[PDB]
Parts: sequence; structure tokens; C-alpha cells
Amino acid sequence: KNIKMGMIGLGSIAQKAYLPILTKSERFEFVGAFTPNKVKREKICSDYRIMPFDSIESLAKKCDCIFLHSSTETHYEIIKILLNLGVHVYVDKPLASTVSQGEELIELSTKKNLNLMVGFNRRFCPMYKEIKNNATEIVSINICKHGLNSLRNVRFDSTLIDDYIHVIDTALWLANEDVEISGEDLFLTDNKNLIFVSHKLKGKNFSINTSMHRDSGTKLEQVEILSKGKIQRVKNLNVLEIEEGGNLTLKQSGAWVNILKQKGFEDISNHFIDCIENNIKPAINGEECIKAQRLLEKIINSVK
Amino acid sequence: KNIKMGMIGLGSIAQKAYLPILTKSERFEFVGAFTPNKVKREKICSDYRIMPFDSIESLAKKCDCIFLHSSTETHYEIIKILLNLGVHVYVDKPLASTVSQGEELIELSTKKNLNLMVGFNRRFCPMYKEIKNNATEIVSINICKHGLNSLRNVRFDSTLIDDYIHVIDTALWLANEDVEISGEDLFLTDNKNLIFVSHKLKGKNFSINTSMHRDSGTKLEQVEILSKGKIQRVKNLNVLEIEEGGNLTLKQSGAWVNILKQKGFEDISNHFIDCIENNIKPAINGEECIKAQRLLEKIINSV
Amino acid sequence: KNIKMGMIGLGSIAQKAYLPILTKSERFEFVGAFTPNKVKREKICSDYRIMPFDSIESLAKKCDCIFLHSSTETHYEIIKILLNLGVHVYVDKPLASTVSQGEELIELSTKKNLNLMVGFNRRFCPMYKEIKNNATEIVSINICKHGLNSLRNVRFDSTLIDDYIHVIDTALWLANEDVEISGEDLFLTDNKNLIFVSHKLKGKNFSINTSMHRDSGTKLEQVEILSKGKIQRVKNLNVLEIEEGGNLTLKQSGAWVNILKQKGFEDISNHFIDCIENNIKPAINGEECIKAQRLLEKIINSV
Amino acid sequence: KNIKMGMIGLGSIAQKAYLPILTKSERFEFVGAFTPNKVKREKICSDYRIMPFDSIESLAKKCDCIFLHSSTETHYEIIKILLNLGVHVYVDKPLASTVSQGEELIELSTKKNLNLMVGFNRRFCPMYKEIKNNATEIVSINICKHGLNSLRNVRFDSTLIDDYIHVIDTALWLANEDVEISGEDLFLTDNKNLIFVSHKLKGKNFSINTSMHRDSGTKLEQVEILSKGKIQRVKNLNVLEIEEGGNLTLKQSGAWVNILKQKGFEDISNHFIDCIENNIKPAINGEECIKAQRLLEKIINSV
Ligand SMILES: [Cl-]
Ligand SMILES: [Cl-]
Ligand SMILES: [Cl-]
Ligand SMILES: [Cl-]
Ligand SMILES: [Cl-]
Ligand SMILES: [Cl-]
Ligand SMILES: [Cl-]
Ligand SMILES: [Cl-]
Ligand SMILES: [Cl-]
Ligand SMILES: [Cl-]
Ligand SMILES: [Cl-]
Ligand SMILES: [Cl-]
Ligand SMILES: [Cl-]
Repeated sequence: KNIKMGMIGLGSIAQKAYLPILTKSERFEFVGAFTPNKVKREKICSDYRIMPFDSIESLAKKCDCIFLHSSTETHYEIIKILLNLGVHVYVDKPLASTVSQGEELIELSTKKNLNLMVGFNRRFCPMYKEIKNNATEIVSINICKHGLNSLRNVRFDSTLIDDYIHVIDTALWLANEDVEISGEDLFLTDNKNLIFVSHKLKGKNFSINTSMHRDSGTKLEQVEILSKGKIQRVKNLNVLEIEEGGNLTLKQSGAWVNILKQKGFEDISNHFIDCIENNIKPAINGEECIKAQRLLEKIINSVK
Repeated sequence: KNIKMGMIGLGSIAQKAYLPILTKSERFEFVGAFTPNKVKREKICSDYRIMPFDSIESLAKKCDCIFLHSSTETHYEIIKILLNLGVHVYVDKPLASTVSQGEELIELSTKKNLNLMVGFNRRFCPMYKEIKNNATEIVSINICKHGLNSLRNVRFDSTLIDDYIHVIDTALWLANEDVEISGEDLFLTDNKNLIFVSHKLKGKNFSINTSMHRDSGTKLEQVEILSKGKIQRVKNLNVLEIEEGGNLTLKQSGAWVNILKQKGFEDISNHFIDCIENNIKPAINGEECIKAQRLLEKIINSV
Repeated sequence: KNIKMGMIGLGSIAQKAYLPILTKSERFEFVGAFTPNKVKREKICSDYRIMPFDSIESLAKKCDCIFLHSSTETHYEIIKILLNLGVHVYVDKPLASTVSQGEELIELSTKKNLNLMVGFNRRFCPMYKEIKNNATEIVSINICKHGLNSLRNVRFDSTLIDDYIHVIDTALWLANEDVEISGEDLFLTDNKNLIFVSHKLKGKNFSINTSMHRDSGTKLEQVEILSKGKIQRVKNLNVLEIEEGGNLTLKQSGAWVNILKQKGFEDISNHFIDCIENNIKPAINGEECIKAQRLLEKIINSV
Repeated sequence: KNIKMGMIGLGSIAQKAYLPILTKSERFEFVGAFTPNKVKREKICSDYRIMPFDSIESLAKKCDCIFLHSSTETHYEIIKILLNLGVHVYVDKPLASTVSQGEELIELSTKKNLNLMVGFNRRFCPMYKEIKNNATEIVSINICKHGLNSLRNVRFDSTLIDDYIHVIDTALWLANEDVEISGEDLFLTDNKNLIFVSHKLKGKNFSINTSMHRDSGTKLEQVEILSKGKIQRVKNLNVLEIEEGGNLTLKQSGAWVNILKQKGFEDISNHFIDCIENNIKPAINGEECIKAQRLLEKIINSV
């Protein structure tokens, strides 16, 4: 086929969120894959009948684009190599360890006329798109993402950039207007691990209330939009509730809608490829790749 | 019995929230009732076999205490008459139209050694008390009270002290620590009617996010408490949800639990009577009667 | 007032399901009440400012109608006394200990030109009426009534005619067509206490599956109607669910709808009085009073 | 690897329910696939980097086992060919168009020492297994499978064998004791298409109520087990509800549990392979492959 794709990084995220969709290779040729651990590389590639490659460079030279699912700290150096070898790059969030590094990569991509897209899957979550499209005259939005036994020994800034970024990015995508921080809770363990974080993001027309508790009673995600005559909620990316006219209407995801379709991974990955096919840029480009991260760096830097 | 009770105001609130409880008069004598419309007064009194009285003063002279369910604007003048006649008073929120008037009434009640209690029923809502009792190491609380087609043709300030006051009072009762306003949204119609209001009330240990949308998709009230290892929610004062260990547990109010018991009206009314019997003040006394309203006046003054 | 009403039997059901309605005596004069236990009689009457009476007969002579809430075995001779004294009678289910005794009472009421009504409140449950009214082209109905720790040390037949009768009556009311019983499950303890009962009631156009588990994991009731393009459910008489077009829509009872209104007690009691006022027979009259009981007698006799 | 697997039939079921799991070929070599339409064959094989084969026979000769996802009417002829070529066979339900044919195929598999397994995935549904394993002293089971706009332009017997068979198979698996039909509803269109079917299956200890409405308000599947002190329900194979001690606990499938794991397809497919690896017959073999179909044939013949 026209488009040749490779994958770099065959870790748990690649295995559960990307491989299951991309290995049904309908709109591209799956040229090969690389991961540093040779044993794991050969086993995964064998399972899917994909050609294993011995390096980032050898794979990139045979591809038009790469799905990169490596650790955040390796993004900057790997993406610089890939862009210089002329391949489009899809990478999991965040783009790079710092926004400054991200800005450098963005400029390199535009110089090379290549798409550098960050995997904010929630922007492609079908039910999130539905409530966004159907909301008019919004008065408030609430977004939360809580975890069960999710309290670990990593500094809070890592957790913010790695996970809270999804909450902030979804907020900014829904706001579709400039916002300012008007409230913050940030609770840390004695050893500086994240317990709870919350913000109020104020826009001209409404505010967004974002919240993440790492030591909650369940793993939950919810977006709730309050608008004229209506409440819309999407729970765990896959149940849609609408309160209107004094009734609560509940819609489930279809019985045969796979979980990657539900969460937006299917559509975001296919969109990345489609944009290459049609010589256009995905909406997640440029400042869109780093605006949530920029806000988080400001929050992180305000911590005395 | 030892305690003689009378009721002033026999309108919708009295009929739905108080009379269904107080007319089964187990702990007091229901001496009589008054409301200005004579036909309505005699009809409601006849319905319940209660003696109708022709004035506030005539009724008060025969009672030890009065349940007052009149319009907010009439609270100040009526309560002054009642306290000066030596009767304890229970009144629906808010105490009076202004905090100043409330302060005056509180002072008068202290001078006369009488109980003046404001009807913040949510502090006696059984499920609210349950979640408050069982939460430890709280990180956040969210409280909302939304309405369907509930835009009112009155200035926003009236709607805040009449209705949002429940949200604010419940927040302060749950906080059990000082709080500061750290965020606000106040959206009004062109005629200055309330559409939406929200605040963040920040305490040292956690914050409370409050909200009220008057033009929502349903009538709903919810308190949600996020604490270490747990989420607790009470919906419409009568369904309790707990999320713990990755599962959700749902408890309904018992099949024969009456709605006034569910909402706290039964317990708050009984508590008022019990405090008279025991010669003590209810917890909703003094500054507790007006602390939520004080916060609302700061909001109103800022517009 | 034109209509004089009295109440006989002031037990737990009278206290929770009838007195809270009837003591707001809008459409009738509450003349008095009698119950065999004098101490209880006087306490309850004092609480509601009702006149206590010394006997069934002394009360009946001062009334046009009586709400009777006595034990099933006492219904027959009491009702005979009341109808012979010219009083309309509302009674809790079942009418009498046996269907042939009920048939006699019905004929006596006819001879005396009086109404004799049995308290099948579910026929007046607002949400049950709503789903009945909106269902067309029904293919199946499921009705269940389960209890938590509801095993009682009484013979199964008593539980069937005192509680399962509500399930059967609701089924027959929803069927509105002849049905034939089949597919019986009847599980009893060694001591012959009811554990579980179920039936399939087959009509020409659809069947109704009825069940009742007395040692379940919760107290619940549900009516579910499957029809063309639709599922309707009412849970615990107060939540209405509709599945149509691939969506579930849930409607709760209004925030101020009292539980007796929810369950049909309010409307059934008011219906009894209205029918007296307008000189007509209530919905539940004649064979409607005993049709469910007749089916249960056939069931009990087949064991 | 040791086990060589091929797939015959690359239609909608293969694509949604099998290929997504089997193409991650961890425990076998995916040797190739065949489907009659060459264009579709080459597209799907290209998508997954699998070798396309031009016939059933050429593929079978290179495999140890075959997953067969062809139309019911072709099962008998294809399965005879495969068993005679020495390949183990996994096929979607039902085994063949008739029980006579199925019995022949089973006997043929025994003669050739090969496994012939029918794809009753619900027996491997994790939540179904959980409730089955946790139920004791069952008093009743209800199973339904309803559809939205699911009326099919085929005779009812086809729909019973193709779809209601899941309901009946799950019932017999949960019963684990002999049952007798104690009730039946069967409603058809003028052209003899299935609208609604229901049965009561009576066992010594409890009954199972099965139903399927093809013109309902939503697509729904539910298994509910009533037992001593407990109600357990599994909805759409992926939400578990337990009612116990008067409260309802709800457990969702894990956020990263894929839908084929949820529905039992993953586990049934892996079990088929594991049994080949261990020289054992899988759970669903012999009479288990046709037990549900046998009951349906009796139902169909009784019409
Ligand atoms: Cl690796
Ligand atoms: Cl689907
Ligand atoms: Cl976008
Ligand atoms: Cl008045
Ligand atoms: Cl109760
Ligand atoms: Cl009530
Ligand atoms: Cl008594
Ligand atoms: Cl209401
Ligand atoms: Cl009727
Ligand atoms: Cl084909
Ligand atoms: Cl279980
Ligand atoms: Cl998971
Ligand atoms: Cl999936």
C-alpha cells in the first residue's frame, strides 16, 4: 500500500491500546517494529507476523510514519532522529519531557513538512465528541479522573504530566476559548507524591472544574456538561447520560463497539494515517500538542 | 402535654413539609394555628381538627412555641412580636431578609431567654448525617442543587437567600473548619434573575465546590464527598452511594420511610421541641442561623 | 360535611398507610376511631384529635362509612355488622377468610345499596397506572415481590392470601383478559412456611409471570411490561424506566410526592370517598374484590 | 509452533468475534485462512499478514485444527470433510442444521480421535461463571435476550436455532440437572417470523424462565439468579449486580478488559487450543454440543 508504518516501543501501552487496532493493517503496510529488548521484540513481532527490526534507524528508513510508544524521557532524542529521517510521528503524551523540547520538535517537523501528533485520545472519544457537539449555552463543565490504589512513589510533577494532562487537555478542548486558573488544590504526601489535585479554569462564558484523586474508592472518569435545559455526562468513556425534561436518558456503547473505539484510540490512530494520505495536518498539531503541558508546567513551577 | 405549640403560616411549605409531621401531635399539644386568609385558615384547621386563631398575638398568648412558615419578608416583624410575647420560634430559612435584621432577632432571643431556630433541614437529613459521620480524611466535597424550568421572576439576591442558602449552609456544616471563597461564577438574566451560581470554598484540609443551575435538565440535589479510599454520594436526599474497593454500593431509603423523615424535616422539628423540653439551645442557634446568609451578602454586595 | 367517616382497627397498617392520609380530613368528617386495645385507642386518638369510641357498633351508628383494618379472620362478622347498620366499608385484603364468605358479603352490600371495597392499592399506584395506560401490543409481563428476612413462622397459605395476593391482583388487573394458571413453583420449609412461589398466567395474547421470594437479598417490587418496541418497568412503585429506541429513560417520583401517594394508598382512599359522594360503585367492587383470592384458593387447594 | 491453526469463513462473526483474538497468535501458528470470496479473502489475509488458501481442503492439509465460521447450512458437509482430513474443529452454534446431522458428526469425531467443539461462548463468559460459582440454594433463574429492530425475514425455526439457542444453552448449563418444559409462549408474524418466545424449564430444585423478544425497545441480555439471601444479575455480559443484605453492589468490567474477554470468546478459543495441547476433550463435546438444539427441535416439532 501507499503508506508504510512502523512501530517503536512495544511496551504495555503499545500492547493494549495500539497493536490491537494497527495489526489489522487496512490502510497501510505494517513494515515492522522495534523495541530495545530483543526477546520481547521477537516474541511480539512473531505473535503478529510483523518483521522485527534491530534499530530505530533501520526501521525508520523503511517507513513513511512511526507510532512511538516509548517512555516520556526518550521522546526528545528519538523524535529528533525520526523527523530528520523524514518520517511522520505519532507519539503518546506528553510530546517531550519539557515544553521547550516540544517546541523545538514542532519546528523541526514543520521544516520537514511532517506531521508530529500527540496521542490525546480523548479528543476522539466518540461519546465525548457527541456531548461536545450537542452542548449549547454551557454554564459549567466538571471533569474528574480518579484512581484506586494509584498512589505511588514518584514525584507529583511526573504524575501531573503523565496523567492529569488528560484531564487538562480535555478541559481545554471543551473550553474552545482562553481560560485562566482561578482556583487550585494540590495535596502531596510528605515525600512529594500526588494525592489530589484540582483546578478551576475560568473562561468568559463558563468555567471548568478539573479533579484527580489518586487514592479514591474506584477507578472513575467523568465529563459532565451543564447547559441550558440539559445535563450531559460521559462515564468511563463509554456510558452517555442526558438529563433533560425531568428525565435521565442512558445510552450504552454498542455491544460490539471495541474498547479502543470507545476510548478514542481507534479513531485517533486512523486519523493520523488519513491525514498523511490526504496531505493535511491533524488538529492536534503545533501549540495543540503542548498547550495542556504548558499549563501544567506553570502549575508545577508555582509549587514552593 | 407540657409543651403548647402553635403554627403561623398555613401555605404550601407548612402543608407539605410541616403539618404532615406536627399534626400527629405526640410530644406537644397543637393549640392552634393562624394564617391571614380566613377561609384557608378555617379549612386547614378543620381538616386537622385544630383550633383556628384570629391573630398572631391571640395565638402566641396561648403557646410556649411557634412554628412560623410565612414569607421571608414577614419574618422580621412577626418574630419580633413573638419573642416579645415570650414564645420560642422555629422559622424556615432565611432568618430575615437581611443579616442585620437576623442579628437583631438573635439578640432579642438571648435577652428574652428563648430559642430562635432556623430550619436548615439538611443538617438533620439522615443520609447526609450518615456520610458526614463516615467520612474521614476528606480531600474534596461537591454540592449541587439544580432545577428544571426554575428561573424565577425575582432579583437574583432573593433566590440566593431563599434557595442557594441550602447549598452554602450544608457546605459550611460539612466543612467543620473555616473556609474562604476562592472562586465564583454568577450568571444572571438581563432582568437580573439568577441563572447559575457556583463557588469554591477553600479550607485548610479540603475545598467544597458548590453550584446551582436554575435552568437545568432536571430537579436534582447531590452531595459528594471524596475521602481516602472512598467516594460517598447522596442524591435527592434519599439515595446513598458508596464507591470503595472498586465497587459501587447503592442504598435506598426504606420503603416506609416518609419523605419528611428522608429530608430532615421530621428530625429537625422534633429536635426543636426536645430542646424546649430539656431547657437547652438547638445547634442551629446564634451565628449558626446566619453564617451562610453572611457569605451570601458578601456575594450580593460584590455585584 | 356531607360524609361521616370512622376507622376500626388502629394497627400498624392503619398507622402507616391510612391515618397519615385520612387525618387530613378534607372531604369528610373524621367522626371517630375504635380499636380493641383501649390504651392504644386513646393514645392514637389523642395524637390526631379524633374522638375515641367504645365499640364497633357505637362508632358505626355515627358514620356513613368505615375504613376497617382488622385481621382477616375477623373481617366477615365485622363487615356483616357494619353493612347491616348501613355503613359503606373499605377493608384491607383479603375481603374474608374464604371466597364464599366474601361472595356473601358482596351480595349483602348490594342488598343494602352500600359499597364494599377491598384495598388493592396497586391498582391506584400512579406509575403502575402510567405504564398500563401507555402499553400497547404487549407480549409479556413479569411481576415480582421479594423480601429481605421475610420468612415468617406461619403456614404458607396465610402468606399467599395476605401478600402474594397483591402480585396476583396486579397481574389480573394488567391482564384485563381471562388467564389460566400453570407453571407453578411452590417451595416450602419443612414446617410448611412459604419460601418461594411463582406462576405463569397465560392469556390469549400474552402471559404474566409472577414471583415472590421471601428469603431474598433485598426488599423489592417490580412490574415489567414487554411490548412492541418497548420495555416499561416500575421499581418499588416509585421509579419508572422505559427502554425504547436503544435508550433507557428513567423517571423518579417527584421530590414532594409522598410515599402514600406513590403507593396508591392516597388515591384509593380518596376514590372510596368520592364514590360515596357521587353515588357510584368504586372500581374494585364485586368480582374484582375476590378474583385474585379465588385463584389463590385454587392454588392452595391443589397442594 | 506445535499447533497449526487455520480459519474457514472470514465473514462478520469471524471478523468481530474471533480474528481480533486469534491474530495475536501466541499459542499456535496461524497457518492461513480461506473464505469463498477471493477479493475478501485476500484483503483480510493481507490486513493480518496471514497466508490465503484457495480451498477448504488445501488449508486443512496444512493444519492441526480449524476455526469454522460458515453458515449453519454448510456445517455438516464442511465438518465431515475436515474430520476425515484429521483436523480438530471449532464451529459456531449450532453444530449442524439438524440434530441427526450433529449426532453423526460427533460419532465421526470420536472415531477419528478429534475434538469437535461448538462455540457456546456464554459458558466461558467471566461474569456468568462468577455468578454460577457463587450461587447456592438457587430458587429461580431468569434469562432474557432481547433485540431492537431484530425481526428477521426467515422462518422462526431458523431464528430459534441461530439465536434463542444461546438462551437455552445458558439455561441448561446453569441448571446442571434435567429440566422439563412447564410453560411456553411463541408469537409469530403472519409470514411465520419469530416475534417472541419464552419457556419455563422446570427442574427438581428450581425453574429457569427464558425469553427473547425480537421487537423490543433495546438490545439487552440478562441472567438473574435468585438464591437464598441473594440476587445476582449480569447485564450485557459485562455488568455484575449483587443484591444482598438490603443493598445493591454494582461491579463493572475492568477498563482494559476487551469485549471478547468479556463475552467469553477469548477464553473459549484458548480453551479449545489448550485441550488439543493436553490431549483432552473440551467441556463442550458430545451431547453438550447438541443438548440445547435437541430441546429446540422438540419445541419446533410441537408447533
Ligand atoms: Cl523493550
Ligand atoms: Cl455494536
Ligand atoms: Cl481539536
Ligand atoms: Cl394565608
Ligand atoms: Cl422502611
Ligand atoms: Cl411521605
Ligand atoms: Cl388494638
Ligand atoms: Cl413533586
Ligand atoms: Cl379496576
Ligand atoms: Cl466469503
Ligand atoms: Cl457473585
Ligand atoms: Cl482492566
Ligand atoms: Cl475490545
